[PDB]
Amino acid sequence: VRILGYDPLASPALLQVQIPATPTSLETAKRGRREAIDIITGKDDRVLVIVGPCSIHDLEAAQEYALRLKKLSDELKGDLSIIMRAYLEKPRTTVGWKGLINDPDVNNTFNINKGLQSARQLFVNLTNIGLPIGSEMLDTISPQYLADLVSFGAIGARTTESQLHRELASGLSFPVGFKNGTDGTLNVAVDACQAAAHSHHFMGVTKHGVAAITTTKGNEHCFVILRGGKKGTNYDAKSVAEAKAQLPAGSNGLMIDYSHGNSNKDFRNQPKVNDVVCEQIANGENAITGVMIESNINEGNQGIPKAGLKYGVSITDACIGWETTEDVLRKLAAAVRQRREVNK
Amino acid sequence: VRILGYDPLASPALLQVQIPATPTSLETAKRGRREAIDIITGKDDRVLVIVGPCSIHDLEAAQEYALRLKKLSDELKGDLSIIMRAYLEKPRTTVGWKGLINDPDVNNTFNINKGLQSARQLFVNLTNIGLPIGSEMLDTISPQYLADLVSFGAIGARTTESQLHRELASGLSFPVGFKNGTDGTLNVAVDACQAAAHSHHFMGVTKHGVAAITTTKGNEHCFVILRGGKKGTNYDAKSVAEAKAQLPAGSNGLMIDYSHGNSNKDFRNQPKVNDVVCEQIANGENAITGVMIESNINEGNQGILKYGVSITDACIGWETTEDVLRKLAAAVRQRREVN
Ligand SMILES: O=P(O)(O)OC[C@@H](O)CO
Ligand SMILES: O=P(O)(O)OC[C@@H](O)CO
Ligand SMILES: [Co+2]
Ligand SMILES: [Co+2]
Repeated sequence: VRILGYDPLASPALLQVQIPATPTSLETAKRGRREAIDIITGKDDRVLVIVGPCSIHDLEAAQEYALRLKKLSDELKGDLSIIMRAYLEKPRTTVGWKGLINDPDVNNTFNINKGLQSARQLFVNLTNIGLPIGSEMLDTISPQYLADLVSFGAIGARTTESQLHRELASGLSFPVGFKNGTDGTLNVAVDACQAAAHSHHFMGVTKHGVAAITTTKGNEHCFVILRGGKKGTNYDAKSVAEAKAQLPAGSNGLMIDYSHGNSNKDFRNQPKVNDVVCEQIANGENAITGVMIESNINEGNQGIPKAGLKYGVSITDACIGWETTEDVLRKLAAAVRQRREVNK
Repeated sequence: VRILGYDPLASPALLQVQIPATPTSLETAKRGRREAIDIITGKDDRVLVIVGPCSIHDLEAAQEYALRLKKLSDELKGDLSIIMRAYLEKPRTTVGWKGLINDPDVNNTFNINKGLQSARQLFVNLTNIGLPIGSEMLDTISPQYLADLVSFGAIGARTTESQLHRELASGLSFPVGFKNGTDGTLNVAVDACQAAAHSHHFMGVTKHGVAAITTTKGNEHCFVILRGGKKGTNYDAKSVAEAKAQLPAGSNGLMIDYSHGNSNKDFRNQPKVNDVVCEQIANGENAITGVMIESNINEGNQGILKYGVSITDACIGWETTEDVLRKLAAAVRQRREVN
């Protein structure tokens, strides 16, 4: 009585034939995974940076952003391994635009087949210039359409406790970051990393678009992302110490989100978080192996009236602009270099 | 590289033909929905009770429990509308047995086809004696297999914030209770009820076992369940007053879980919670429309087997359950007098 209807959906395999990855896309996605693994598992003393828009709504603006980020990445590659945020799926507090896949026209038409086409085309476009990408793995079905192109997955604060998302992460072929809970505590993310490291058996959709029983291997490349919350921000040295004390043997390095709960309702705080994180890194904190930054061409955000949208400005959370981003990243690279001196 | 394999899965439509609902089963499911709706929406002054095991691992023990509960339901039907907890899916803190569907043999062999068969057979067995059932809607695919038999769905504390579960709830044909978060606060459950009331568009598995785009209508029959948590228990008058203050216009009545966070790691506290809830109801609290109780044939729990004892959270036993529900029925009668 509460299903209005079902509409046909192209299978993952069909979409993959229709929008093939280039060899460059595939190598880029592989390289991103390898570099991320090496950092979170302590093989490499560079910092892993997941940086880019809160959400993608415009392929052309995403491409411009990507070209700037790739240029900066080439310059800072001795110190930072950069993966672009290319987030397709947005968890809402209640309701709102859910992202490019769910409603690519941003006008409540919900053309999900077009959204999947736009998402896969975007992912090919970005990786094809040699820039690895990451996204929040919110939907448990959409990864089948896109995972060959992805180097990093986030499980959001609102889904870190969800057994379905822990199951999902246990079968993804790339590193996964679990955000702490929206209440600001990290136990649920530590628990999620534990759970996702195990094999799981569950029903899921295959590349052929049919439901089957999935058996996963477990994902040893899960790590905690500190993103603040109701209890307060958690990017500081005492919070980091508290996090380290909770991590089991075998744990990977920590990532600090400069945005969301750690920015206290304000994009202008992201450079302030960067300063505190840089201080810790430069003074020899080796457990901070990653950061996350919400960054766009231009700063701030805007409401949704698509033809009436301002260019290069977020339609979800407010972001720092490009110029601020470059400053933040250069400062972070300097801190990485200083950490090496302390470690020598 | 992290998918070891895929194994074939019977479709929902196939399972529904293989294990058909009886006419009694379908009428029972429909009745349970109607009665739950009337209570949570304030049409009926009875209290809705979701009562039964933490989890089902044993179909025979579940049937014996059900026959007892059905007899008690008949006794107390002027005051209580009873739906049995027939929970098939268990959200774990980290890892552990996930329930009857995931691993019916309880031996890490994960025969999900057998689990779905056992689950649907169980659900037909229970509803066929005239006892409506409810379950936690953890898996987003399994409801296709079972929803025709279900009168109530819970979204657990660990998934109330999940947009996938809000989407699911928005398309379920029965009332849905969203537990408060594990931190003990209600905001996320209020938000979830708002979200689930809207129409959603999302990818989902159909009765034919294939993925398609689903459009839902929205579910106006979602309500909050108070189940305690880190910030403390939330079954007392202050907690209920605070809850009522955050409920928007158009909200449904509250349900109080006696167990989980509200029992403070101890099944023996469920009757104590009952006393505090009864006091409120009896003195005129009309916003409490539901309770949830973890109950089995025998009390306690056991590690992973003794008949009628839970292999997950500890439950009150049958005799205690009779006492608790008779006292609750008395409180409902007393509230009628106040009103
Ligand atoms: O739904 P909102 O507006 O609270 O936004 C949630 C975002 O921060 C994450 O998608
Ligand atoms: O995983 P556990 O042992 O903490 O048990 C969780 C239960 O209370 C809910 O399934
Ligand atoms: Co954001
Ligand atoms: Co329980």
